Amino acid sequence: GEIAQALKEIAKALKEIAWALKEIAQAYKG
Amino acid sequence: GEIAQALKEIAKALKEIAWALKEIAQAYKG
Amino acid sequence: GEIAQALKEIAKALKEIAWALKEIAQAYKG
Amino acid sequence: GEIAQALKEIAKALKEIAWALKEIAQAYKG
Amino acid sequence: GEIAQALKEIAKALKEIAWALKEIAQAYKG
Amino acid sequence: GEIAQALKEIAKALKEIAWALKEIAQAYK
Amino acid sequence: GEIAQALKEIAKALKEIAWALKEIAQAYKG
Repeated sequence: GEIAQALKEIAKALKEIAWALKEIAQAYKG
Repeated sequence: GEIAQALKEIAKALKEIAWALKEIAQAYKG
Repeated sequence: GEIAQALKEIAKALKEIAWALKEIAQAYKG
Repeated sequence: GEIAQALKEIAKALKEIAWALKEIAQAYKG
Repeated sequence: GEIAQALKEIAKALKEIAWALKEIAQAYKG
Repeated sequence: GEIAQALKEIAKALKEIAWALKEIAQAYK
Repeated sequence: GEIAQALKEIAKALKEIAWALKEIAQAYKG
């Protein structure tokens, strides 16, 4: 349903946040 | 529905957080 | 309805977090 | 409703996170 | 209700995140 | 109640985020 | 149900954020 689909979109966006945090860690190390 | 729409707005805001984190990564690289 | 409105308030608060992250990036850059 | 009230408490806590992030930006300045 | 109670626990956890971000700000200033 | 249980899992995951932020503060210290 | 499953996906994505923040802590220490 549409509520579950929207919640999956939230989960996808949170994974994008995780990735961006990894890019911060990598950037600091460089 | 309005609940699914509001959840999609939460997903969009989380994407904005990810992009802001990328700006921090880019700042650390400079 | 009140649930959808409250979810929109969460989305707004998340946009505030994105802005504060942009402030961190700017502060690091000088 | 109690669900909408609890969602509002989530939004208030997210604004606290935004403010704490602004404090990190102020620390970086500084 | 149990859903409202769980949502309150999420708000409490978000306040702990704000406090931890305070700790980062204070640690950077030290 | 599976929805309530999953929301409790969200709260637990958020507490893990708070702990990881304390680890960042400890790195600065 | 699918709503509960999507909420569990959100919890998993939050754990990924915690892991990424630990990568930042390790970077700051090094």
